[PDB]
Amino acid sequence: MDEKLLKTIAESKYLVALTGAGVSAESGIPTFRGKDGLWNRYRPEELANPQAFAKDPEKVWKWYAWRMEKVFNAQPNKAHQAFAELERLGVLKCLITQNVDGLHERAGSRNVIHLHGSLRVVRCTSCNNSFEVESAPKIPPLPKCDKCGSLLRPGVVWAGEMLPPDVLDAAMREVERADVIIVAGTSAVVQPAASLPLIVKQRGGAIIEINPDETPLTPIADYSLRGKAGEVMDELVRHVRKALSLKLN
Amino acid sequence: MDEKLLKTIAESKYLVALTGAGVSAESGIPTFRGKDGLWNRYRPEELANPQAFAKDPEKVWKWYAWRMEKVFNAQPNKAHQAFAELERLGVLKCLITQNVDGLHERAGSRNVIHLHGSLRVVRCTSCNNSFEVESAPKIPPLPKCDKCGSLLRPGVVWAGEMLPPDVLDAAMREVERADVIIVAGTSAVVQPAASLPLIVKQRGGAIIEINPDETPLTPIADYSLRGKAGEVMDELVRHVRKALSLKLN
Ligand SMILES: CC(=O)O[C@@H]1[C@H](O)[C@@H](COP(=O)(O)OP(=O)(O)OC[C@H]2O[C@@H](n3cnc4c(N)ncnc43)[C@H](O)[C@@H]2O)O[C@@H]1O
Ligand SMILES: CC(=O)O[C@@H]1[C@H](O)[C@@H](COP(=O)(O)OP(=O)(O)OC[C@H]2O[C@@H](n3cnc4c(N)ncnc43)[C@H](O)[C@@H]2O)O[C@@H]1O
Ligand SMILES: [Zn+2]
Ligand SMILES: [Zn+2]
Repeated sequence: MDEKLLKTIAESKYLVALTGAGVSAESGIPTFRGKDGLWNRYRPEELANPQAFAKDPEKVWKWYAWRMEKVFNAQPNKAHQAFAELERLGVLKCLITQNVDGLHERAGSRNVIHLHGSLRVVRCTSCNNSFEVESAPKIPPLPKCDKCGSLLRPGVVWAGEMLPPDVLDAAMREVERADVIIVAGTSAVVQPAASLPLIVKQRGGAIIEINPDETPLTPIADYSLRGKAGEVMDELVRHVRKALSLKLN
Repeated sequence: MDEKLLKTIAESKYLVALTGAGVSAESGIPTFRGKDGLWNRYRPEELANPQAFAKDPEKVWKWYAWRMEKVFNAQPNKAHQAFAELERLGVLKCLITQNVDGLHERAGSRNVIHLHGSLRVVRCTSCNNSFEVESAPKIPPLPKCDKCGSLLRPGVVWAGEMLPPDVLDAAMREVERADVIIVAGTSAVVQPAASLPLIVKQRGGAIIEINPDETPLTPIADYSLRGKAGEVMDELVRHVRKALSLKLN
């Protein structure tokens, strides 16, 4: 919490944010690399594989239905709320997220780019069908397609796969027009997201990183808040609404 | 703070609110009875008079022109913000305001009964014509009328006049269901509005009054928060958002 930090956020011309699983952790959703991620002694990187779904669809789907039921009952925590607020007040123009939970929209956020897909999405492993669901499917019985009849999968992006074309470009646009970016709850490793903030930094724009841990992005972000996105973001937006009251209006 | 108050708000089955000009002060819009209310030494009550209008329509329109000029440029404050926030959260079911400015909707409120008219509206004194301006009117020239050509007026309500159409019945229905009503920045002196809360109260409902001063409503309010609606409404809407995360879900 600094005057310059605030002045920066306050005077943004096109401020954007990039969120990761860390931002939802206080909502009870396990991160991807934290100890809270171990599911049956499995690391997330061992199930979100395109091969793992092939080696054994049963196990992977159990993991997803399990995650789904959790995200579908979870409540958007303070951090989510703060970003939703920062967009209402007009400061934040766009929110880029790697999370697949709809915890941001549940806070109210309008302009949201889902780089890695959504859990509400279930597309086909055979045809071109895809739909949104409301509940987690009791997994014991493997999900089949209501059309061409075949195997269904989580409408999310796995490693080695490729994120929706249009989506990355829309993001490439936001950060290519942004002057300031808030990077919260992400480990600064998985690409091509990690590279997004570096873009702003290249064009001169400013970076604000919110993370309890030091990350390979820290060493270059203009400012670096050491805490949980819940507190930081909330206490932050609180001072932003105050700073927002100055000049012409 | 007080947890009992919070519980009441958080657990309310149908909460509604009655606001007054006290909720638009911190936006720079004077109240009806405050020291800031005077205009050319005239008092509001003695100018927003249907008689005072016929007696000298040029002065009264000059006054309204001046007021609109302010409102059509004024920005919504924390109280405005907060009432809109509590509506998105699903707690505030309806907001009944006596304010003729349009700040509540601006902040984002959706369900708003405008008890006393609108400065955004101009209806004719004879024909049944009535439009909605978006900018202040040039005062030297009195308004026309693309219908019968008679004098035009602000679409508001003056003393001794009737309230807009189904308005009173609407608010009458709201408070006849309301288990909790928040009454912010109104002097609880002018009828029939000052009665709406009494309705709730004689039904075993809870009245949370918010006003820097003591009013004829104060001694019957279950909670009397003596402070500016800007700060009181902000702190309160925050506690509630959080506390709104307990039990079963
Ligand atoms: C497969 C898939 O859907 O894709 C995922 C995921 O989108 C992507 C990146 O992972 P991501 O960086 O978002 O998750 P990670 O598990 O890689 O990183 C989460 C970050 O959150 C931080 N963190 C934990 N609790 C926090 C809190 N309360 N507030 C703020 N930060 C906290 C933590 O220190 C860490 O850097 O790779 C994965 O491949
Ligand atoms: C004709 C017309 O325009 O109609 C009006 C108006 O709608 C109605 C009632 O007036 P109303 O009660 O709404 O305005 P009033 O001017 O009568 O009262 C405003 C109240 O707001 C309180 N107040 C002042 N500043 C405040 C702040 N920053 N936060 C919270 N409260 C503050 C103050 O103490 C006072 O009781 O009568 C008038 O006839
Ligand atoms: Zn299919
Ligand atoms: Zn007319």
